Amino acid sequence: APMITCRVCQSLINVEGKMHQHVVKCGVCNEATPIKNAPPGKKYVRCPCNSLLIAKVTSQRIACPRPYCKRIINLGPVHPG
Ligand SMILES: [Zn+2]
Ligand SMILES: [Zn+2]
Repeated sequence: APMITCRVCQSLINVEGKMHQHVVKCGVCNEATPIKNAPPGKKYVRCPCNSLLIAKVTSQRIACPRPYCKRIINLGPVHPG
């Protein structure tokens, strides 16, 4: 089996028949790992809660949506003021 490593828990994910997907689900931790680049103008962001998020490449901050999380993610440094 073609296998990719889950980016969250490092379990092996069997990707037979799934290489056409953008992401694959890990059955162990129930999180998604990206298999392709985010679509153009987007980037994949991993929340500290382990949720895989999509952001625009122009986004400076994204909020996680998971109800238990709602974390703010700083996708870059800022300047003072
Ligand atoms: Zn996993
Ligand atoms: Zn989160």
